[PDB]
Amino acid sequence: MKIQMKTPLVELDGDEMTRVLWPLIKDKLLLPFIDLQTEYYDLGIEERDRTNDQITIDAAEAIKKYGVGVKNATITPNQDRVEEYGLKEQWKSPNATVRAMLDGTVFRKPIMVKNIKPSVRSWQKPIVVGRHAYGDFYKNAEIFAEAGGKLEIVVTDKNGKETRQTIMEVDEPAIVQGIHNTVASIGHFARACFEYSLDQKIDCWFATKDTISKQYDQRFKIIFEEIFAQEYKEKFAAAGIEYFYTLIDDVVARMMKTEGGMLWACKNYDGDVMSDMVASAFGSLAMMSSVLVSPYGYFEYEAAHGTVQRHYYQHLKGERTSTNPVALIYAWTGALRKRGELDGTPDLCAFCDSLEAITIECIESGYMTGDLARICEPAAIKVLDSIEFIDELGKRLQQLNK
Amino acid sequence: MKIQKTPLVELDGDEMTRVLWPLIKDKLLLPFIDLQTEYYDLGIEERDRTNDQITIDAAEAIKKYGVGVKNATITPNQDRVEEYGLKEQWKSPNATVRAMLDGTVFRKPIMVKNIKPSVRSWQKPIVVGRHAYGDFYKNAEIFAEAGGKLEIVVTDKNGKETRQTIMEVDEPAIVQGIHNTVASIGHFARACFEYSLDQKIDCWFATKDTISKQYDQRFKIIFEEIFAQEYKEKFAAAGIEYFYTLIDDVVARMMKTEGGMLWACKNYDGDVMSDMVASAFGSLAMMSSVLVSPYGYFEYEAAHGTVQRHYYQHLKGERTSTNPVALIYAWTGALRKRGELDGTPDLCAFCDSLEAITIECIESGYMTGDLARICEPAAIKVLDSIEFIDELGKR
Ligand SMILES: [Mg+2]
Ligand SMILES: [Mg+2]
Ligand SMILES: [Mg+2]
Repeated sequence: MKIQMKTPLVELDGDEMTRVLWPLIKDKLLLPFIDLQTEYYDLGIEERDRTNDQITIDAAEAIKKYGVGVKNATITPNQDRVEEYGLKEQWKSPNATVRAMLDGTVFRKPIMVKNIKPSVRSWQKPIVVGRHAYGDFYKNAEIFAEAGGKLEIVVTDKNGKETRQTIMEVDEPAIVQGIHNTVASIGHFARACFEYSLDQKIDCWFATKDTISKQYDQRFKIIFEEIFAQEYKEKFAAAGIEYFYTLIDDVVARMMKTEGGMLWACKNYDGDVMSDMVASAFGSLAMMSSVLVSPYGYFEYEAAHGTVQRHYYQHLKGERTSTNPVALIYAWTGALRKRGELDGTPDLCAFCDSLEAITIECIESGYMTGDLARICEPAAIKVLDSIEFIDELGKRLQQLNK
Repeated sequence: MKIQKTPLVELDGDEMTRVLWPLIKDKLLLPFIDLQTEYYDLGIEERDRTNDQITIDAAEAIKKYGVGVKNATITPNQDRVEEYGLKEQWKSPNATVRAMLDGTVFRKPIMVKNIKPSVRSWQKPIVVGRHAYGDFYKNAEIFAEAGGKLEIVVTDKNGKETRQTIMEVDEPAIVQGIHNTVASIGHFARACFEYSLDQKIDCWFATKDTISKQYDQRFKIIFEEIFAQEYKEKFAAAGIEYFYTLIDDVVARMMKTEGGMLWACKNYDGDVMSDMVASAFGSLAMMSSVLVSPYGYFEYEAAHGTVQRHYYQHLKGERTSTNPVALIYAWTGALRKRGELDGTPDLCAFCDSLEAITIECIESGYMTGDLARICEPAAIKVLDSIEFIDELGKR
């Protein structure tokens, strides 16, 4: 028209190859069609270093203010990255920071095409990973205890009452880690999962190791059971779907023999691992949608994958790459859809439906980046480099006048 | 006559796997060997009598004699304490034993020519090299019902206290602390780099060192140091690589790989990933599992669970198609070593057999339900466990 927006999208930029691709998507796919309103936050590793990570806090506060963010893939610096970039320090994960500030559950679902069959034989139906976005080792405290010692966790409440437990007592160099979660957050996580399963009419599976983690993981098991029995058991029976709880090593065994079609609830760490397992097995890592659904009414759409470092070095050498931009696209269309829905601007939502359908129909016709070409049946017609792929969807958008 | 020095140590299970220990003893080893066993009933009812002492006694016996054999046990949750006659939710006997010995648990699929793996690209076996020590298997935990300041605290022998804050919260919270030692991580690294030269397989290792900058990153640092300084050149010379990446990345790669590497694993990942690997290759029962201590003791075990759900179902009319192949290969691995150290080559050449026969059997189309569901061409007969052992005797 161009399509009009009422509220800005909060836009969080990122690193490496996905940072290169981000402007191509906007320039070729969105800006010809939508008069795009965003509040831009650069969460590139250099901007985070330049502002001592403050820009991450700003972006998260902007998501809370406007309601919906879209996030590009970022580097979390370790010792290698600090060296590579000249960093002041090993900054904390911007994802960990944003998710802590929002709370919620990250729903991760493969983006399926008809010409790619899953790596796992039995899998017919999509598997959705519902990842708790809050706590555990994404807000860790750690110590390199270079002389060993008595290793403990200590809680001191607001009246000054302390409780202490000994992890171990050793007399040699050791490492110590502590994590937390909250009762309230685990509750929001169970509810978000139970709500998602009902809405989508799929079973819900959850698993921890509550036989080893007798108070921590067992707390998650307890809360899911009580919330389920007190609030969802009957809606579940009415909708004809089931909650299934088991141990985590066991759930992954069953997952290898399952036909899929369930919501796999996961603790924060497990959901990181298993969401990559699931994306990879269904297709490739780029073929996955990811949305953080917060209990406070915010949404953050993101890619689940990383910044494709190896393709980036190729790009810096002046090479074209066939980097799959699909998860970045779905982040944009996932965010713009939610924005238009919140705003009562359904032509924005309509555009999003189209750009998603065009992406799928392009790949299914045999026009695709190299990750998908390696695995499609029948063989691709054309193995497009990133820019060509994005131009091809651009062309299809135009051939509707959109 | 029957074959014959030192008692291989013996720990015994719970539920359905206990029920199948006699049958392997009686039918597959007793008629053909002098069976010296130091018996420790690690059943849930026994540990709840002896206050779990039987587990410690039991693990000292393995320290004392040298080589153990363990049946799948149960580890108790509040559910198991409502269920059984139980004083406490006792700690995992596996955790207990593996704390006391240390090591790396190597876990490999028991492969068989008529089962296609679940993962289409897997053409070679994948070994899991699971660190047996520390992390959350030796945890401290508090339910902070009034919230507060949540911390880890280290006091060294000279009274130096170091504190780090996990979070301060104004609401109920759960709190967990865990540890490892630099020494045990070093041993685990070396254990894995050796397995890889001694099997001439590549080594893959993975943690989340970008999130856990002092804990996981220490593992990462220790692997790359020990490999730069002790194995870089032994690896180029053997034609093999050490590969390090992020845990989420490695598992993404595992689904597109052809297999045939050593997957080095932290303690918790090794637990999850060996079940994934076992199950994708065939079934959970189709897996070997040996604790190799750096001290160095051995513990040859199941890996899978006591088969609850299958136990009741035996508590009526004996519907038993349970796959014993893993209980069996714990013995054939354990004697293959109990007699490898007892000098006698008259036990390596027998063991080489009790297993090779188990295979030939399955490969010829006589096998348990789990296997019959997934083999091709279709199974000739679906034998039940009781009748599966029989077939493996007796010349
Ligand atoms: Mg991830
Ligand atoms: Mg990457
Ligand atoms: Mg396990």
